[PDB]
Parts: sequence; C-alpha cells; structure tokens
Amino acid sequence: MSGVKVRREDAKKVLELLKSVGILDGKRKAIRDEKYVIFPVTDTNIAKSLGLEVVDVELPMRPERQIYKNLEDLLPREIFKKLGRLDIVGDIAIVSIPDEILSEREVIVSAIRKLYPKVKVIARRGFHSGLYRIRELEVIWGENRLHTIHKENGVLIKVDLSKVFFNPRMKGERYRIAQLVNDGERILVPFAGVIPYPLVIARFKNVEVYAVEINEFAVKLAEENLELNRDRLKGKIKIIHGDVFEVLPNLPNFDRVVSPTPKGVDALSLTLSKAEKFLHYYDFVHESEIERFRERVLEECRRQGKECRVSVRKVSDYKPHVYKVCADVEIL
RNA sequence: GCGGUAGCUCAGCCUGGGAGAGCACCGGACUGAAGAUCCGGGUGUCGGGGGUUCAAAUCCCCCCCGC
Ligand SMILES: Nc1ncnc2c1ncn2[C@@H]1O[C@H](CSCC[C@H](N)C(=O)O)[C@@H](O)[C@H]1O
Repeated sequence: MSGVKVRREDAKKVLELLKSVGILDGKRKAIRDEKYVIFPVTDTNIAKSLGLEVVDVELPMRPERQIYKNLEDLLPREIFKKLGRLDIVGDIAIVSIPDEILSEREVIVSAIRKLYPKVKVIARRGFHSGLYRIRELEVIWGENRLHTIHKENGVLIKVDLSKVFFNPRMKGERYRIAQLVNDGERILVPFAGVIPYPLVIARFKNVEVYAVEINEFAVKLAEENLELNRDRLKGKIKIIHGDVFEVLPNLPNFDRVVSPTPKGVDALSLTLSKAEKFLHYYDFVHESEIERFRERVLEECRRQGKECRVSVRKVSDYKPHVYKVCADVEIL
C-alpha cells in the first residue's frame, strides 16, 4: 500500500515503465490532481531503484468486479486442491465437489457466484450412467431445476440435464466437424441428443442433416431447439425419434456420417455402411490400443468393399490412459 | 432502444491508467469405475475510423454488422 508521484506530462511514460517492470498495483486505483498523478505500486524498493519519487498515501480500492480473480484466488488452498473443474451451461453451474469437503461447499457456492453472478443454479457433479448417458446431478444451491438454454457457436440449445446428455466442451469438436462439412452434402447424425451437432453443422453451412435419437425427452428438446434456431441456421435439420440400430437400415445413404457413439456401443459397421464419402466415428480407446483401433476400422472398411484412408485422433481424456477418439474415414 | 472484448460463452465500461474468467485449443503426466483428474502455455485490431486527454476497451462523434 504505497504510491508514485509523477508530473502529469510524464504520467503515461511512468505508467508503462511500471507496467514494463511489473510493480503497478492493479488492486488499487490511481489518484490525480492538476499538478501530479500518483500510481499505486507493489514494491517501493524497485520504485526508488528506478529513481522515482515514492509516496505513502491512501489510494482507493477498486470495485471487485474490476479485479481479475480466478476460482483458485477466492478459495482456501486445501479445498481448491480438492476441487473440481467448473463448467457453466446456461443458468446452471456444474462442478465436481468432492465428498470430503462439502461443508465448504457453501463457501464454494459463494466463490462461484462471486465469479459468475448471472448463474442461478449450482449443482454437484457425478458420472454418466444408464443408456441415455444422463449424468448424475444434484443441486447444492439455487433454483431447484436442471433445465436451461445454453449458447454455443452461435446456436441456442435447450437442455434439461436431468433427462438428457449434453457436454459443453464438445463445442470444440463440433465446430471442427462443422468446418470439415461442405455445403450441399446430406449428413446423418445418429445418437443426436438435443441435436447440438446438427444445430452447429447447419449453423455454419447449408446442408441437410438427419438426426436419430432414442430418448423421447431429448427429441422433445431437439424440437424446441430447432424452433429456437429456425431463423439462425443456414441448413435444414430433420429429427427422427427411434433406435439407431432399427432406424438406420431403412434410411438412404449420406455424404457424411458423424457418429458420437455412446460408451460401450459398437455402431462402426452400421454407420460406415450408411456413408459413401466421410465417416467420423467416435469411440473410447486406451492409448496403447489406438493403433489397433485403426486396424479394426480398416478391417471393417475392407469388409464392406470400401477403399478408405483412416486417421484416428484423440478428442478428449475419458479416464486415465483412455481417450475419446475419432476415426476420420475418407471413402474413395 | 440495445448488443459487438480470446476459438465458444461472458465479466470489466457508470466514475479513464494491470487484456481478464470458465471452457475450448496446444504440449506433457496419470492402470480396474471415471464423457474424468493433474502440470505447463494466452492464442487479443476490445468491430472500424475520428475527437477530448499526459493516457481511451472505458467518455463523445461518425461508419459497419445483427435483435
Ligand atoms: N439405440 C439408440 N438409438 C438412438 N439414440 C441412442 C441409442 N442409444 C443411446 N442413444 C442416445 O445417444 C446419445 C449419446 S450422447 C449424445 C451425443 C450428442 N450428439 C451430443 O453431442 O450431445 C444419448 O442421448 C442417448 O440417449
């Protein structure tokens, strides 16, 4: 808590000098008069070593909204070590609050609302289980609801996280798939959920996309999502309520197939059977098996009489040494 | 009348002086369950131009783009 006195004509030069060495105090705020300007500094010793006049005065603390804080900043060391990455989906804030530390859950709550004020629901995070891949979520703060509208890559996505699968992070993958698509192709997305992949693909390109999903409430909020985005999309989307393994054999074929396969499911043969130009097949593979995974894909390609180039890439960390991966199959 | 800030979603603007958050993305680590977790990295024309000022993301004017 101390300051720098500089002539107003030199105020800017001193300012960026202090930035250059790095002793300007961002927590406080600078006072000025017609004669001089005072800048708060972190260390006076290097201020005088640079040869500046150093003064001790009370400078106003800045509003907290203007102080750069992270989630580690506002939490004791121990329970931050225990946490617990934060993910925000619309109005819901989802975090993994470990079981040892739930008393500081309430302290945790404050931090999140100090970090994100516009969020109305804070929920504790479990795992994905069952066959709709719904994740275990319980609300530790706020409005007792698990549904909200979420913005991603320019689209609106209605999600009730207690009845459907949705992961915000896959936004990255979605944009990238959206970029591989070319205008005019017909695309099939099995296991489409609340159609985030359709909505993003059609958001950035003029295509027709078929979406197949089995969860009836997921098709409900896919409907509502398409209504929500009707004036936003360049392409067209059609939603099919059904089982992929029953629905797909009766559909026509598609330029590109994007299969976010559910954990444990083998849809490689079917989805590849419905593709002529591109298949993007997601799977869960341990690192040391990744190359074998590729051979499996190549095997299936030649079982269908297709000539393909196959490249598999890591998409995300699923569990220790296991990655969510995608096989890009280019059919010739 | 509002809104345009990192790749996405957004704080910061009232009342001028640190380019920030979460996630994405890149690199690395981690044996049973895990759509995880750990460590490192900011990748920016604050839509653009002008004005006031020692100094503009912030205040004023004009232009562009979407409700
Ligand atoms: N046999 C089947 N037919 C159609 N959909 C299925 C299915 N088995 C599971 N699903 C659905 O496929 C989804 C897998 S997770 C959803 C992924 C979605 N594309 C997204 O990125 O959000 C789940 O919603 C699940 O309900």
